[PDB]
Amino acid sequence: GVIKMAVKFDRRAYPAQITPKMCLLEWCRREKLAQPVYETVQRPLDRLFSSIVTVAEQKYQSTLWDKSKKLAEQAAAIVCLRSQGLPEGR
RNA sequence: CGAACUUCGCG
RNA sequence: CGAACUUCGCG
Repeated sequence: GVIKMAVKFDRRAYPAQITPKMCLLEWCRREKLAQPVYETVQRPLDRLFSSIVTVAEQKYQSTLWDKSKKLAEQAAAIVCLRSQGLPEGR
């Protein structure tokens, strides 16, 4: 049901002002698809986060956990872009 | 985490 | 929408 990859967003790997979430939003626009929908969840252990992104009725999620909601969403966008072999920026 | 606040970038 | 920046409140 969900496509997963072991990915973590590291801002240092991307030029300033460029993000996987932005790239995905732009790709959906060009492909005339909806708009990504993110469902984010919290861990009571280390106060860790994960996110499931829905694009073209398919769900994507990293196998890894992140320090914040925003970082988890970026990881989910990476899974979506990368699993499709899409640019994702840098 | 959320909200407010300026700056920046794409629609 | 998204990024950086401070502030507030709660957590």
